[PDB]
Amino acid sequence: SIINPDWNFEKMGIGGLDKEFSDIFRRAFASRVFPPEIVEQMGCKHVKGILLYGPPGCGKTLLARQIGKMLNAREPKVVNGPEILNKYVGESEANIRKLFADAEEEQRRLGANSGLHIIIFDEIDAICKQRGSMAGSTGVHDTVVNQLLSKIDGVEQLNNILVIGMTNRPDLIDEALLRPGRLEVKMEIGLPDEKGRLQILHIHTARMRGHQLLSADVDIKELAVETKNFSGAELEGLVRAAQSTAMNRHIKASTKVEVDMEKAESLQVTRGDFLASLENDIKPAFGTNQEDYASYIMNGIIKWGDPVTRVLDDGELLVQQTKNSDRTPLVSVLLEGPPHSGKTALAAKIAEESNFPFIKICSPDKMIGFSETAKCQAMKKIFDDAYKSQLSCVVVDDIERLLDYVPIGPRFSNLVLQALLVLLKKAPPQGRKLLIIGTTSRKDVLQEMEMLNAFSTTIHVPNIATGEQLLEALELLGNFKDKERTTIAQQVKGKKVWIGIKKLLMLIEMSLQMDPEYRVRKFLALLREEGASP
Amino acid sequence: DRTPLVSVLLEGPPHSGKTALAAKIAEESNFPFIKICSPDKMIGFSETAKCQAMKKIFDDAYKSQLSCVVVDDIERLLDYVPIGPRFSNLVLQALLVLLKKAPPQGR
Ligand SMILES: Nc1ncnc2c1ncn2[C@@H]1O[C@H](COP(=O)(O)OP(=O)(O)OP(=O)(O)O)[C@@H](O)[C@H]1O
Ligand SMILES: Nc1ncnc2c1ncn2[C@@H]1O[C@H](COP(=O)(O)OP(=O)(O)OP(=O)(O)O)[C@@H](O)[C@H]1O
Ligand SMILES: Nc1ncnc2c1ncn2[C@@H]1O[C@H](COP(=O)(O)OP(=O)(O)O)[C@@H](O)[C@H]1O
Repeated sequence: SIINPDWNFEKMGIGGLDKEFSDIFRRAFASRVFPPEIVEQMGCKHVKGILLYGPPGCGKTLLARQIGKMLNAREPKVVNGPEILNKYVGESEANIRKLFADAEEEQRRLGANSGLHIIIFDEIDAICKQRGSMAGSTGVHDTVVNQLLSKIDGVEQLNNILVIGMTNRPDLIDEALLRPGRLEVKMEIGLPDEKGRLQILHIHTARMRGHQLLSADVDIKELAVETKNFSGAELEGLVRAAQSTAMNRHIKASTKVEVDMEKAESLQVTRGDFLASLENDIKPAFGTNQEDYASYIMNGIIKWGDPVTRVLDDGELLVQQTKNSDRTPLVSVLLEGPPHSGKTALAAKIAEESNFPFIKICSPDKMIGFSETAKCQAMKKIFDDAYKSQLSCVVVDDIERLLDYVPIGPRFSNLVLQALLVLLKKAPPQGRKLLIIGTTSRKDVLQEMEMLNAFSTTIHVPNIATGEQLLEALELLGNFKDKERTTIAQQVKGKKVWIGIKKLLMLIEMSLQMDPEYRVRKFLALLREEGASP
Repeated sequence: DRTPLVSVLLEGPPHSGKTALAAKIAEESNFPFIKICSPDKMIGFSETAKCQAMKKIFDDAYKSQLSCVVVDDIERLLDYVPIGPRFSNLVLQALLVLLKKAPPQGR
């Protein structure tokens, strides 16, 4: 026995996680804490390894170092997954073998009283003959896994080893590395919560409080509630950025204003720095991105007709439905409308007003030149990442352009079709909601391919069809004069009006490119030219 | 004793609850070996991988004295789509050959 029965995990680095320690100890290392005498009387072996999986950058290695330290073991021998890889035949195996030289020597010499060695892999998935299943060529010369297995156990027995692995894609691990007698204990490290964020922020700001250099104005609870779905490293980055900005401001002010030395020595970080850097410096991967909205909602939304209100209200009802309910952890909805009816903007809007923590937009714009397998990889990655939050809402910007449709033929990529059809019907991990929004301009084709059946609801987005609607929209935009408006109203009473908002904006901009004399006539001529009759 | 291999097919209109009935009838058998092979676990695979997975499941199932193997949503496995038509031939042939193979004597 080298530790107290109740352990201790506080103000020694790791602060977020406290229950996982107790759980893992109760499950795994009960053998090494009990009076030895009965242990030798027991004839029972010790667990020969464990595996940890969780979202990247959530503080896993710290657990390994702490557990290695507390047990009174030797120095951990860190190693990197991809690093152990060579193109020369029969070379990586030597690397895998060398790691156990010290343990072998100690076991041979001291017999059954040697110390404890610990070996810490990193991205253990690097060496597996399972990644080759997916579309590609990464057979990684399976021999590696056989060598690793035959070294952990086999004809020669080692009783002085403990293997700890860290990975991010739990699925891609070969099954054989989980049978009893080998790595045989799993655990999950989920995202931190409010209390964990508070503890981590408090820990990393101890120096400033000790030296009083921090401004008294700043709190920690406010900032903690501000950060919704950050990760471990993000809090440290935020603190560093705040320090840098505060000091830059202080030095610039001192140079600009010859302040008395009293404030010059003072380097108070103040509170403005924290918020400024938070909104301008750090961009969490798992959090909301306020930036992307502007890239699609470029001109806001102006209420020009009743349908907008109906659509927004229905979106609100769907959001309410997905938030609080059971028996339906997954929901779907599809938007359809003629070309240039501004479907995308509505989707982005409704997603924004959803007010969910995790929101992401995946459009074909960031995938040009990709072969289909890459598209499957992207879809899978984004959905898998979205599965790691309590709530989530994803937006598939343009379903049609994803499939590579073209009326001639017809032609498309079947593989993407399957991937989407299967994915739209997979419940998240237990106790987690979701919301998926589509978009398209070709309803009939989707109806024909049986995919419309998978979606669970539909909404319609019509166009401008009435003259008075056009007058009201023009007035809202505010680009035409009173007598000019009268002329337009006089000439547009025919009611044969059917146009899309995007086209209307472009047409107005074009018509505003000559002298005031001829604007009305040119605009009317161009509008008359586009006499659509759906 | 003289019919070691049996088969059965469920079918109905969509949303009629077939998967649930299949799973329930499988559970109520009290056989020692059960295994469900669904399309949800092979997203984005290549057909060769699907064939290998099918072969592995059936090989493992052979070893025991009893068993009950369930294949769910045949059409999705084949990757059917009414336009065309288009689908995978390899999966179809593998499944069809498998579905009439006897295990080793007395199983
Ligand atoms: N109330 C509104 N309704 C629709 N669009 C609006 C509205 N107000 C402004 N817009 C502008 O309409 C455009 C909408 O872009 P969007 O991509 O949705 O159009 P689209 O051509 O119909 O779609 P897509 O090409 O993606 O199929 C943006 O410029 C947006 O600024
Ligand atoms: N008698 C019943 N038959 C079928 N499902 C039932 C029955 N009673 C309740 N259910 C519920 O129905 C749901 C089963 O629906 P399920 O998704 O299996 O339908 P399906 O038509 O077989 O699916 P799919 O065609 O999408 O593969 C479960 O919630 C189950 O609890
Ligand atoms: N629970 C935690 N408490 C304190 N710091 C943490 C915690 N989790 C992550 N960190 C921060 O993350 C950094 C190390 O991250 P690391 O352990 O390498 O992530 P991973 O284990 O996922 O690779 C440290 O600088 C540390 O400040």
